[PDB]
Amino acid sequence: QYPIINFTTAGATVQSYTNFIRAVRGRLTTGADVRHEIPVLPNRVGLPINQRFILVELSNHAELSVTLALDVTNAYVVGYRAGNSAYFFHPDNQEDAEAITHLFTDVQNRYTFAFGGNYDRLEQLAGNLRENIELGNGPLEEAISALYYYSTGGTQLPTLARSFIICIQMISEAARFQYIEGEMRTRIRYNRRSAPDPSVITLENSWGRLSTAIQESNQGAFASPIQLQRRNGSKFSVYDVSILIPIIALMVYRCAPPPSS
Ligand SMILES: Nc1nc(=O)c2ncc(C(=O)NCc3cnn[nH]3)nc2[nH]1
Repeated sequence: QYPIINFTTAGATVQSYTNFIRAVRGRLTTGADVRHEIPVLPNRVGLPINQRFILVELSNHAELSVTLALDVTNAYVVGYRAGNSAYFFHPDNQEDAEAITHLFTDVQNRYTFAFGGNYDRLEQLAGNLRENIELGNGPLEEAISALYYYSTGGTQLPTLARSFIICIQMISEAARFQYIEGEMRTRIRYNRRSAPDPSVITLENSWGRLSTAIQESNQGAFASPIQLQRRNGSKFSVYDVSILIPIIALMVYRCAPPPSS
């Protein structure tokens, strides 16, 4: 049965959140596949169902808990459980539709949302963009409560979507990028919430293209440079994998690696 990582916003310190992110990366990647020192997530093709997900049990100071399911192939939050109900984002394809049946299997009340969980959708539903949604231990504490009270009608759909946007970035994006992990640690250290600045938003937006560029690179070198933003929104060209080693922690599997040469 699928591995669970626990995290609580109640204790929270930079140490406990680091321990949390590090254990999520640890269950996401196997160590089989590392390219230019960056781990690659498992290939979805031929990945057996018993290896497909991880679970992240989130608790909060209000004594509630909720369990998110992450897909190990892309680190995406696919769904969540709170007590007796589970909800899943609308699947992209038939294979994902079947795969999600293997989650939360004894829950009474299982629902699939009619909408997908990509940021663009969540952001319409929330009536707010990532750039205007504050992140930190307080947002997370409140996201946990919001997800936990959805089934009883207590949480409005825009707050639901906002709450996922919070969880996705604080968990899946932080697992993807050391840089994003460190942004969160800052928020937790000073106990202040704040919205992600362009340096975070551009990394999130670029994860898939960065993954492809790295895996397609010639000995590290990008065929086409990729534009990121710094905190003040200015351009930063990435020409090479080397500059990303302290920034990106995990990549999505695009292709088998070429023979080392
Ligand atoms: N539930 C969920 N979990 C995630 O971990 C996640 N990560 C990135 C994006 C996103 O829209 N990223 C940009 C993108 C662009 N095209 N597809 N995705 N959405 C997500 N949603």
